[PDB]
Amino acid sequence: FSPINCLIFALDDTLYPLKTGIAPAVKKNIDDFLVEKFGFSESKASSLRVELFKTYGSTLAGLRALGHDVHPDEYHSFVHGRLPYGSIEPNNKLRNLLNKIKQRKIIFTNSDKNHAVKVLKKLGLEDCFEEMICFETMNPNLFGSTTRPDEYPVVLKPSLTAMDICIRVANVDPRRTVFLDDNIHNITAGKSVGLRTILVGRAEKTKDADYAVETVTEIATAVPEIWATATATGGF
Ligand SMILES: O=c1[nH]c(=O)c2[nH+]cn([C@@H]3O[C@H](COP(=O)(O)O)[C@@H](O)[C@H]3O)c2[nH]1
Ligand SMILES: [Mg+2]
Repeated sequence: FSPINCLIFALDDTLYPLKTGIAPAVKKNIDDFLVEKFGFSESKASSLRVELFKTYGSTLAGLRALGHDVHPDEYHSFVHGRLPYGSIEPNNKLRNLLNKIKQRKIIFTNSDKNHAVKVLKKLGLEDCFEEMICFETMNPNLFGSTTRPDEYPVVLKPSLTAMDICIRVANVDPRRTVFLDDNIHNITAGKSVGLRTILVGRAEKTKDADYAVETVTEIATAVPEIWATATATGGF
């Protein structure tokens, strides 16, 4: 028996379902950003977005790695600031569940804090989490202090550097912590640093997923150890 003292949640397409429609809007906004920046065709923009997302986990990270001094605020204002936030549905079931859960709850998102806070507000979860590790948390040196774009490379999930930042800032014991995320590479990363893992958004587990649920509220029944009251580890 291994107790769970902490639950760490990704945000986008983890705490709201993919069908919400934010994911396609983000892709479109990134493409529009690249067209605005570089005068690309839309086809070339999309091609570049997917290339940079695949290689660096983020178009912003990718642009900066390629020498372009794009300020995170400019990027997030365009790409997240233009999102259809009204499309995110409140989820009282999820709110009720998180209120019932006695474990520490932490947000671990690649998105910026401004986006994260707006999303949680729409969901009605604005007071459910104890800590938020977001883009800024992982990239302190991209703000204020001027740098060459290669000086402080953007740190984001699935990097193990990102995982460590979450674990240190939130002060968690990976042995007692479950990580929920909709992205398989993020799940693999979390498993590598010793976390228990829940793949959100699919019913079928990947190799590094201890659990998999299509909707995050399903953990109420899919992971019964969340309700276990024993405080210390033990065998049988
Ligand atoms: O370069 C990209 N191409 C994409 O298709 C894409 N879709 C989502 N995003 C970004 O993913 C992050 C989602 O945050 P979570 O850690 O909370 O799921 C946030 O940082 C989003 O901006 C994309 N970035
Ligand atoms: Mg996600």
